[PDB]
Amino acid sequence: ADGKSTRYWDCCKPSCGWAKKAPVNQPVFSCNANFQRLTDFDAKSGCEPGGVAYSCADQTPWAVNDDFAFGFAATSIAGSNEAGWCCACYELTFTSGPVAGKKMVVQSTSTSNHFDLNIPGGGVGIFDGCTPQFGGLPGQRYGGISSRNECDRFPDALKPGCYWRFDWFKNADNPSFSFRQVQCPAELVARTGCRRNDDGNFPAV
Repeated sequence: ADGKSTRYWDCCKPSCGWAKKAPVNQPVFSCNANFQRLTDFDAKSGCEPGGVAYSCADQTPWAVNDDFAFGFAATSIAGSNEAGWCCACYELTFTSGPVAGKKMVVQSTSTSNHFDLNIPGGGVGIFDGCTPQFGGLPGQRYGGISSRNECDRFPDALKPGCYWRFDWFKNADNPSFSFRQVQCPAELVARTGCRRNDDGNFPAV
């Protein structure tokens, strides 16, 4: 299937971090304001007043080599729903921009085929949980940062993901991709803790 991408980091508890969204062993981990994993999967979202649960900084993208990366995304899969895509993994092959031909395997942690890649500095959008979390991230509310050097001021836990956008990802601007669902690699499940019960029904990367 083909899809289109965007990028974001709003610090919000991801939607697949709630219990009972999908048949999984446990939901996606959320974290406190200090980037520490929470044990209460029902913790109130930091994108609501008085909330305490935010997106974990280890749910960020990284390069394996110049041709292949791992990461996470908020998704909308045509014909499906959260019960089907929460914690599912997808192998993306980019089909436009400076990353055309490169592959990235992502795990859906939140919510046409559209993937909004988790990328610190991609923009906090309408929700802006980052302001309550730690006082705000650099960047335009919509669009986030524009230059690599802006990552230098990010919270240290969010820097690796921030730089990835400029380094591996070549500052690609909303690239298109083709994708296929795949069993989640251990490296992704290690970060979210969330493994789908149906993951034996899909091919390996």
